[PDB]
Amino acid sequence: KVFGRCELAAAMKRHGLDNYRGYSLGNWVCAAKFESNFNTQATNRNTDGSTDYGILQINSRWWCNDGRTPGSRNLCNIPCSALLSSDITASVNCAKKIVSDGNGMNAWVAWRNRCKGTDVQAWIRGCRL
Ligand SMILES: [Cl-]
Repeated sequence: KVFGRCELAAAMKRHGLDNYRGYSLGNWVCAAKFESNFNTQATNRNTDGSTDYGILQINSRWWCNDGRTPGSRNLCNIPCSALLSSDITASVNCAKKIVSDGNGMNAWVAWRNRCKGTDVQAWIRGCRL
């Protein structure tokens, strides 16, 4: 599913992402835009053989099981395919463990390089929240 911007903001707020670990909702919408373009079905292979899944491009190196990332962990205890569903519950709950891992939203390279320090509030401008 390809989310609309305010549709995704609404869904992320519902699942408790707004100001989770201090990151306002616009941070999460911006990261989703540059990670997946709001597409829950996005996948992308990393150079080490791991794969990023879903609207927040969660990495099978650490966080989910896809059966084909040999040295890896499954810290969210979830099959990576669950991160591709039209329902974002699994992605959000897993992203809460990632952002709590000590590095904040720097865990997402796209957030650091394209959202951090910008006017991330613009990403939720006009949304009924
Ligand atoms: Cl949802």
